[PDB]
Amino acid sequence: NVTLTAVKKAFPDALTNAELVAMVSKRLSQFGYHKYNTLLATSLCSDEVTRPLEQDFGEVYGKHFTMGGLAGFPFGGLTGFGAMAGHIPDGGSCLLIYGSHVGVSWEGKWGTVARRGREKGGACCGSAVAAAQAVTQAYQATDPLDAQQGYVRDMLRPYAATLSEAEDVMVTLPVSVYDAQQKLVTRILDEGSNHIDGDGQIAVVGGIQINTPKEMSDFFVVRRFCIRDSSGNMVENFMPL
Amino acid sequence: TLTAVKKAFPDALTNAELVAMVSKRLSQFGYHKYNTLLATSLCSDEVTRPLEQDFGEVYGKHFTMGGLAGFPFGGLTGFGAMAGHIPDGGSCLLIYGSHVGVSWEGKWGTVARRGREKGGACCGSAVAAAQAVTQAYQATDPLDAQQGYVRDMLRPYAATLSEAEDVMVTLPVSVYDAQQKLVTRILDEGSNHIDGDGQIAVVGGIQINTPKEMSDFFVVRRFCIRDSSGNMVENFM
Ligand SMILES: [Zn+2]
Ligand SMILES: [Zn+2]
Repeated sequence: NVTLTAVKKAFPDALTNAELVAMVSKRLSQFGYHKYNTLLATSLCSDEVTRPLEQDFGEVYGKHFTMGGLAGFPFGGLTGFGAMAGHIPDGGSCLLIYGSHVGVSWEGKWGTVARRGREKGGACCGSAVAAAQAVTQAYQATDPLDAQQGYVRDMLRPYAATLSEAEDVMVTLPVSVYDAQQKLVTRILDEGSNHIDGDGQIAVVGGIQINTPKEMSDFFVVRRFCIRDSSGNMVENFMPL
Repeated sequence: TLTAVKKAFPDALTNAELVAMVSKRLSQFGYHKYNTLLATSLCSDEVTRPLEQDFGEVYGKHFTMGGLAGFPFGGLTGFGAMAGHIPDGGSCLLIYGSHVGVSWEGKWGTVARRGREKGGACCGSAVAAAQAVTQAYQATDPLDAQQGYVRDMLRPYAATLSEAEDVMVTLPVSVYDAQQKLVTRILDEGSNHIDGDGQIAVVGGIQINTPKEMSDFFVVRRFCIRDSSGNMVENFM
């Protein structure tokens, strides 16, 4: 269909949720990640359409720790990571799944997707799109109440030039949000490596979550898939797929 | 464990009791599965997930507003986003709360965790924030911003926490009070995003996390309905 063709034109390497979970769990099983000894953590957007990915991994690794917030940034931060690390089964490891997301419609249009019970779905990712509008308009001019969305604007500001010049800003936006996210994730992992001990590891899957209409499988574009030791050193890199 | 729970919180409900009671009441006000968006503000901690799953079985996939210690860190933008996802002519149901672990031995502030000899603190975030604000009291950047906000919101409770006979049973009550103030502010400020006959139903309280082979509990402190104007239409407490 139009939607699937659109998805694979923008991201030829995109996997279905089912393909992703099968691939990740199979690979990690060879490195001793099983259900009993793995704590799943996610950093995905607040938006309810991102839940299926959490459910799909949760079927394999159980109830997850949530690090995310608006646009999928790991707002739980250093304290959240340390808390999570203190929950890892003894002698076990963590698996962190993070990413931006974007909707694609029945017409193959990016930045929006039909939502249950609504005639108009609005923006997807709403947070990222609003932040994009704010930073690009500021550019083209060449308190916890709302603090998170403030941070999203802050982290997207370096991409303002990139966004304004983009052929399709709605495909470029989630790529930019992912790049901003992966930098923050790296920093948290570097700062929090003290919380992982001995042969404990952290496996990381990062990329772009693609939300399609409910009658269709969602997709995920993997950009990072690797394993880090307790010292913070990369031990395995599974990219490219 | 159960004795300890009812000792401190005599009105505690099991998760099952809670979901049955809430869904039964809201069905009388036209809340069903197709026309309700569920939103939660619960702690990041993986032990709070069962409550979301139990409500999720009734109302579907949920919007998350929460963060460390269960504070609605999604804030105004998060609420507005969520409101724009509500089924046409429908409503939202927001479930929020602090949480606390209680152990096999009936000790507050900790609960055995899957695969671990030692469970550590529960709520971890809240306990660490309580330590920081009490010690600072008794002395009469997104990287870690969220925990900074938890400390900020707990600071008014410093005296209460320092004078508590058991700070671990008192802490989730203070955190709930801090949360309910922020939730009310968000709902007041974001009232514009609810239109027409649309409503916001709110359930707030203290989530009690017990060992895995035991039902979790919830202490309801708030259960009410708000209209699109932000006025309270029903109070079930
Ligand atoms: Zn989003
Ligand atoms: Zn907690």
